[PDB]
Amino acid sequence: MQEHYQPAAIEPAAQKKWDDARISNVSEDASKPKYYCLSMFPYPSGKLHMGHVRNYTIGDVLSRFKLLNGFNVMQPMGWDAFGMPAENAAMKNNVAPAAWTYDNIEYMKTQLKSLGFAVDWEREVATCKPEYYRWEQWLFTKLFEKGIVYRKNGTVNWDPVDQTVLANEQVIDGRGWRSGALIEKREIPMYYFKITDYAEELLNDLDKLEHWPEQVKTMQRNWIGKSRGMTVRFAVSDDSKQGLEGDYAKFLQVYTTRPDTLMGATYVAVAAEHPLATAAAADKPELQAFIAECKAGSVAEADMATMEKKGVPTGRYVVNPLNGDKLEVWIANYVLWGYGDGAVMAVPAHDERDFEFAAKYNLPKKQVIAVGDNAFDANRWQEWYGDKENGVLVNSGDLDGLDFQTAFDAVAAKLQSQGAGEPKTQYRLRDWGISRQRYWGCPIPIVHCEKCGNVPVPADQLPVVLPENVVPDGMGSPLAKMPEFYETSCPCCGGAAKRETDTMDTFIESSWYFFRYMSPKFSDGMVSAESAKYWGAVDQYIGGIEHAILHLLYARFFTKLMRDEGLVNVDEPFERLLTQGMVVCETYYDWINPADVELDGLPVVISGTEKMSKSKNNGVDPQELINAYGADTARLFMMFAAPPEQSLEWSDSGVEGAHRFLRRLWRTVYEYLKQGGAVKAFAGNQDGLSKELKDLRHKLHSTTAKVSDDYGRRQQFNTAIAAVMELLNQYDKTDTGSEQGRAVAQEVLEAAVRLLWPIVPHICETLWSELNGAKLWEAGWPTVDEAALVKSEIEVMVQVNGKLRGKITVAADASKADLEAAALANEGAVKFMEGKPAKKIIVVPGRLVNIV
Ligand SMILES: CC(C)C[C@H](N)C(=O)NS(=O)(=O)OC[C@H]1O[C@@H](n2cnc3c(N)ncnc32)[C@H](O)[C@@H]1O
Ligand SMILES: [Mg+2]
Ligand SMILES: [Zn+2]
Repeated sequence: MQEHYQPAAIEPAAQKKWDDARISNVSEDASKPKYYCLSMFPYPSGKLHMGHVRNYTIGDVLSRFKLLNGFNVMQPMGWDAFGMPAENAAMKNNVAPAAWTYDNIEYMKTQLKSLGFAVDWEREVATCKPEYYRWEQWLFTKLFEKGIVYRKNGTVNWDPVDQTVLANEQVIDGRGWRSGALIEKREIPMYYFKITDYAEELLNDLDKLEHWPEQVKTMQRNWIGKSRGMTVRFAVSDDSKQGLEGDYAKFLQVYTTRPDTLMGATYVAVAAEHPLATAAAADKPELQAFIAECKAGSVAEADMATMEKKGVPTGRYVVNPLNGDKLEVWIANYVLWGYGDGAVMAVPAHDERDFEFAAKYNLPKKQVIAVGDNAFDANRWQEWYGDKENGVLVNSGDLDGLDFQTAFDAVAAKLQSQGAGEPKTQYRLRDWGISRQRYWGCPIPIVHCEKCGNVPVPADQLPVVLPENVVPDGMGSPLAKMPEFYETSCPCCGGAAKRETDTMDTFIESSWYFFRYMSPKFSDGMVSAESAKYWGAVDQYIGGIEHAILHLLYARFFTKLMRDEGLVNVDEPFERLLTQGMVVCETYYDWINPADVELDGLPVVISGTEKMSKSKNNGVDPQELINAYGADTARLFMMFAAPPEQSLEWSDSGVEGAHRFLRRLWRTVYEYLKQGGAVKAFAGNQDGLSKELKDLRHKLHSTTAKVSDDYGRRQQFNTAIAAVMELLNQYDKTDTGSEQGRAVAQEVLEAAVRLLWPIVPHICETLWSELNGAKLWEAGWPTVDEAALVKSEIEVMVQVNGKLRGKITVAADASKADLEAAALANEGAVKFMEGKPAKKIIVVPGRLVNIV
């Protein structure tokens, strides 16, 4: 054994040993319990950095722990390869997105190999390959014929100068980002998933997820946004019917989640496009100007809560079906058209938005809810004005005195009796828009035929292959300029037709890739039946909180869709979820990378500390750290600097500390083997061992219990490492030179290197092979010796009134109440008490009990 730790030598040799043994290339082995551990797969956008590395190190730690405990572990890796990264590089470096992507994949794959993650590379997928995306095309066509995928007109941002569709994130202040031209709202046919048909299932199945962070479940619930409410119709007053045609001539319909306050309604508000607004804006140019200002604002919810809420009265009136009140209709800019009825009632006394609107225009406030004895000034708003759980109805006639749910059901009964309303469930969830007017994405498997319509491509003809020899330039979708792509024949009638040239939202690839890893070469379906049955669901998913809503909701949706298609038999894709904290790093600037600065030879300006990312160019390349210190130093530093969920500050001094600890561990094993070579590790009955060696074994086995619980239950790796460090401090303070000393030392060292192998497997593999000839992964996770934890019993003096009357043998863990009990039953005490009770019993732990 070499004296000094050389990671540049031992880390390649350890990786070759694992690769050659194929320990991470797994099959559907029924004779082994499965464990599927998944980290969110990266975009192949150029280089991984230490942030990605923390995520994948967490996943590898968990995989290697399960591997040591006998599991058949699948830890797969792949490339989320479609999307806007490569298209933007295509406009920059004037290169094809495919070539840019495959080159980043090659570079990034070697980044991962050199960190030594226990990954089944035979299961690698790249989502931009036909062998992959043909199956999301297949599922698309199967859902399209069921109506689960459908075609309908939707709104898009059309940039008239750049001649392309823009994402909302690229429309700044009404105009295009890279052009400043005023953006047009256009209606174009697009494709949607009818995810609203699964809202209740997607909401209710969250309850099954007993091992998810409650915050992630809460965010999904809020996104789905189910509400139980009440449709309510207000009769159009007789003087207010001009210009109105149809049912709009008879009533104004709204949805409320507070029908228990319908008696508190003092006006009603309609959207600018509501037929009452347009009818009242007939002879009214100011209503016309308000309606126009509305249509030119941003309906995005981000602007909505941060916008000043305005309105104009319409001179039209409707009637409250409960108390007969005539209420004016207002046009208001916060009421959205297309979101249900496009009209709301307003109860200013019990809804904050309505209170501010009514305080602006001096509209009435009518109290219908009292929360206890609380004071109500119609002038100030109070948090309890909206209290739904502790209020009771006032000024409501028949309904005086009921709580929220009772009044809700009573209003339901009264309104249905009058045909004026009915219960109704709504969701804020909208359908999922698939269409993207972009080149670098999965083609939509639809052919447009003038006689047949929108025809799905037959399964035999899938995939619809995306041509890779394309260099986009942002001048609109290149697929729409390639007749050799879009010109085709109709699959139904054989006539001339045209392919759809839009491509799919790239969230579609990440919505089922975790099933594809189960059989990434299956040619007859998305996932084979045999492998889906074996691997079941993902046991452990690790990714950042930025994907806690859309990505996770989409994946759960696809799982149900695939289950409904008969392809898998789980309801939920991910059993456990770990949301790792962000690695953050100081930035510098024209943004300069930390590895190229020092504190041209000229200085830079040192700016703030933020999430590591290419946006501010503050990603530390792991290859730089590995060349300097080794993969194990990088892994150890990540796992030790912070609990995995807390943010982690990049730190030069943290890297050095990790490296010193690995030199320490190397030194410990070398100095041990220097003093006499490997022996059989201590095992069995420890009677006869010296106190110091018993104490070292107690430390050892309690360290084994605490590490197993930190990896397995707590998933807190920093404290597991800190625990192994304490064992070595105890070790260092123990004279292990005797024959029994060497055997305990061997036991300690054999346990430490296995306990740390999930964190730093290169050094631990190497040290283990110097200690013990067996394969580390067949020796398995260290076991806890319960006897090693039993401390020694102590003898206690039993005094009756201060005079010694006996002795008791008591356990080292014994409480004051056990001592009191054992003392009271001692034959010598019981005799010298003469049936008299105790006035007091003084317990001195470890020394004496004195009965008064
Ligand atoms: C399933 C699919 C939608 C995933 C999608 N392809 C994707 O997001 N790819 S990715 O390359 O941006 O990120 C991959 C993982 O790496 C984490 N990560 C990134 N930066 C940091 C950081 N500074 N600190 C810590 N972790 C970080 C990040 O959260 C994610 O889990
Ligand atoms: Mg359960
Ligand atoms: Zn046809």
